[PDB]
Amino acid sequence: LHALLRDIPAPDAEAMARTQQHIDGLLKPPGSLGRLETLAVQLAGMPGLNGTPQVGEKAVLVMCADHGVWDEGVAVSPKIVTAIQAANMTRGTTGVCVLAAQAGAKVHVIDVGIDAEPIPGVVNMRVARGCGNIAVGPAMSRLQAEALLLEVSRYTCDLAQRGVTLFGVGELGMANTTPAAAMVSVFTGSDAKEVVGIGANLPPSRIDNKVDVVRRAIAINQPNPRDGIDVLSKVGGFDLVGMTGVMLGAARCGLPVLLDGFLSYSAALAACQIAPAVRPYLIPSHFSAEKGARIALAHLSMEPYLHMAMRLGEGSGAALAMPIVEAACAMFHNMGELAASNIVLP
Amino acid sequence: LHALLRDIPAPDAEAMARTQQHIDGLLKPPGSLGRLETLAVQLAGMPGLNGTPQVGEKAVLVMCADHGVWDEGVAVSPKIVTAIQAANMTRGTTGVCVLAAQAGAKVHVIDVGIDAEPIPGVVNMRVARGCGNIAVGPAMSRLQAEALLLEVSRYTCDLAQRGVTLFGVGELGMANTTPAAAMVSVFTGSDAKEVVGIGANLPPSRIDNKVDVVRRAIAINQPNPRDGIDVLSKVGGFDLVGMTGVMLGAARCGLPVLLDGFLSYSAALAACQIAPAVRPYLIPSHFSAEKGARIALAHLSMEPYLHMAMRLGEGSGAALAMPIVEAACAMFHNMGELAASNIVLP
Ligand SMILES: Cc1ccc2c(c1)ncn2[C@H]1O[C@H](COP(=O)(O)O)[C@@H](O)[C@H]1O
Ligand SMILES: Cc1ccc2c(c1)ncn2[C@H]1O[C@H](COP(=O)(O)O)[C@@H](O)[C@H]1O
Ligand SMILES: O=C(O)c1cccnc1
Ligand SMILES: O=C(O)c1cccnc1
Repeated sequence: LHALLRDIPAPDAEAMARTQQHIDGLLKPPGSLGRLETLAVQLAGMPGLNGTPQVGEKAVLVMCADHGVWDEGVAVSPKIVTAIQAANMTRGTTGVCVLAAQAGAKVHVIDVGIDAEPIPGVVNMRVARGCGNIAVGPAMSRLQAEALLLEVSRYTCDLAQRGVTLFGVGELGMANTTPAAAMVSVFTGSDAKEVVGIGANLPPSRIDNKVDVVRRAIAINQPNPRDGIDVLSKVGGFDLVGMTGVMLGAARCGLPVLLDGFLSYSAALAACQIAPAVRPYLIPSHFSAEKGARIALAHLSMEPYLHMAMRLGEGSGAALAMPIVEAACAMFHNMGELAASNIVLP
Repeated sequence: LHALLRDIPAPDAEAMARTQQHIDGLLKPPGSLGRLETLAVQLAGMPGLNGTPQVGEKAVLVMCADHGVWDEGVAVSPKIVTAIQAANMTRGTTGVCVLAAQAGAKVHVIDVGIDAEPIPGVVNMRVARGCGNIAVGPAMSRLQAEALLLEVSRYTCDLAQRGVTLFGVGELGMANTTPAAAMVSVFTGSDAKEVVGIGANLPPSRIDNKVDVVRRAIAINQPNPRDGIDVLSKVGGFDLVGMTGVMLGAARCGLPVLLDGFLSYSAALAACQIAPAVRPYLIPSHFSAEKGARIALAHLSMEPYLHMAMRLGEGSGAALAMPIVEAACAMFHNMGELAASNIVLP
């Protein structure tokens, strides 16, 4: 793991410079394609991309797990929904599934800790049958967190070996917006009230309770904000850890990762805390409708491309943004050049 | 024309109600897909869509024309660029071309008034060799504006006959951000300084001049804000008129139109002024980096989905948003249902 972290490559400034120059020469006023140009340059700097903005195969990794904190009354979805939805993931009837197929991405469902019998067709990496209830103690042990980071990290990079060049992250886990808010609070130093949202339709009345649980989780565990692994283990969840692991793996592999929503922002904060070298590989997708979204994004210094008021999770926003990434590549490779038309601008 | 306007269909509330109910029953927390759900409902209300969110063939209509106001020093691109770029449109090397191909849309290049010899391969609807210089008089005659609206309107609806279900609008015309700012100022009652931008890289120093030209155009022509046709004819351009005409045609045809950037917002304001019934058919794409974008969008009461800091025009933003529209359809038609999984939420 320390190895893993040590070996994350820096971005290739040389490739980026060449990309910039090429973009500037395209059939358009310079800088006119805005963020699409910036994105293209970003991709070019990623070592696993072979010095150019390109997209081969696409995959969305969905990390599923249950949380003990569900017992605190923080979620209206029945616990079993995690197991059910996970199975549905295998049938392609879920939101991410439909969106991924639309983008031509393949969905990978990974069980990192669902509290139910194993689901056939789902990749098994189960840590335990749900994590500990963060309201009264830690979600898991440091060892447990580290091992999972390791395992997921490797799975991720292994996919790269098989042609995958673009990843998307997602999750599934009733009550998961609770540990997510906890992490956000800790990493950003914001008060719980500021970052706790309605998650999956939590009734406005039930909010106060959710805010109390978060505070309690923090007070009780005393997570160290300067130690991402500490935070994940104490007030996180298996799903959140899995997401952070995809991020670490893609970065080590020198490949891009599309973030999703609120849950993903949490994981991103952790990953960047653990390894700042991870940052350059991350790509925002959409602006989650979760209350704590703005605070979380500010801390990540990210401005998502999509404003859809989405709040489903599963990696749905990530799938939705994939065509944007492909568009930046298309721009890069298929547009004509000013010079060739004898067009001269100032 | 009055006929045309008279016959624009109202949206089908019945279809919309059925769509809403269907969406609510999908495998997800209700309302969780946010704007994607709203979009799907919007599409269902469009009569040419056959009571369901669906996308068949896609087309982007690009209206090209030159402007006399170019002579006022408001644009850094050489005048000939319009003619050149238009030809390039026929070769698929332009920004819209590349993006449209990515979305599987076909680009239609229409010459409504380029000041050059006719370009083979380009649809000919030329009004004149460039419009009048709005700084000293009107761009064209009312008759001229009306006829063009008519002609474009018809072309648009005719495409519908051939399978097109989704349109995108775009333009090409050096100096066009000038008449656009003029229209915006007039329709919204905002001062010129507030809505005049750098267009295609106009140097910050040269701005004042551009602001003066706009004021002059207005003072001199005295366009009537309550009369969209009056405004278009006086301080608009052939390209802007063409765009408004696509909007009127698609609406009459009961089909959706994706807006583009700043130029398109101008045209949208005019169309909505001319016929409010047009509104429900319009769909924002991206948030243009042009200074007057915010004011224009507010008046249209629209919140674009994409924040890409784009400012190229040509219908590039429109092409970029097409996959979003298709995504809403996919959601609608391919997701599974809560009931079927025995999932019960509150
Ligand atoms: C039927 C259903 C319900 C929720 C779902 C879902 C499908 N897909 C994602 N989520 C989202 O809701 C949960 C987080 O919200 P809270 O913390 O309020 O539970 C996670 O499962 C998240 O993926
Ligand atoms: C090479 C080139 C230049 C401009 C272009 C373009 C390609 N494609 C679109 N535009 C954009 O720039 C023009 C409006 O900006 P202004 O009012 O400053 O001229 C229009 O042609 C608009 O389509
Ligand atoms: O932003 C998300 O991804 C999200 C928000 C609420 C509930 N589930 C997921
Ligand atoms: O927003 C646009 O479409 C735009 C802005 C500047 C120059 N051309 C087009």
